[PDB]
Amino acid sequence: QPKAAPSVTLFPPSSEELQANKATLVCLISDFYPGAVTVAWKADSSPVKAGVETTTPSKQSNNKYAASSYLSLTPEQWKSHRSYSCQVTHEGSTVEKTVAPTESSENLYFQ
Repeated sequence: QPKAAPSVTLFPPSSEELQANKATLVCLISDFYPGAVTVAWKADSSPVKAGVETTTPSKQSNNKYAASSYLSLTPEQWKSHRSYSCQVTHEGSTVEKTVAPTESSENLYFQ
C-alpha cells in the first residue's frame, strides 16, 4: 500500500489515576509511515520532560505499521501544565494539539 499520514489520538487516564499519584498519557499512531517515525512529547508549546522509551513499530493486519508513545510522569503535571502534544516524524512535518483534564465548568462532580 501507499504512504499514509499518522492520526492524533490522546487518551489520558482518569481521576482514579491522579488520586493515586500516578498518570501516564499515551498517543495512538495508526496508518502512518512504513514503520518510520519518531517518539517525542511536549506540553502545549513548551517541551516536556520527555521520559518516553518506546521501540520500533510493527506491521498489522491492515498491511501497514503502527506506533505509540507513552510518557510516564507525575499526575500533578497534567493539571499543572497547559496542554499535551505528541510529536511524530511523518511527511517531514510535526503535529500539535491542545489537551486538558477537565472539559466542563457548568457542571462538575459532587460529594
